[PDB]
Amino acid sequence: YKSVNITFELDERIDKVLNEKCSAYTVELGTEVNEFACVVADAVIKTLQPVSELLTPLGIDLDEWSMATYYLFDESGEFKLASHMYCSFYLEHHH
Repeated sequence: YKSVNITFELDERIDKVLNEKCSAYTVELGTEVNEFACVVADAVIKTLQPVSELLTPLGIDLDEWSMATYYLFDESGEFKLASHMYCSFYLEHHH
């Protein structure tokens, strides 16, 4: 297995909550990064479900977040599992 800690860069209004509440994962080695990204996406949506109505005034549409693909990057900017990864809605990331 690989223990992974995620730094979320999805929306500055909520990233600190995600970093505290749903940042730690254990991933079987050989899991593809896009499969792991679905696990992270599940945790983000599960974490934010109780506040979906409260997030709309903050500019966050949880329905849209539930449809988007989440992208995970190591500190080299690659789609490769690592002890520390970044989660973004964008297709590139700069550590």
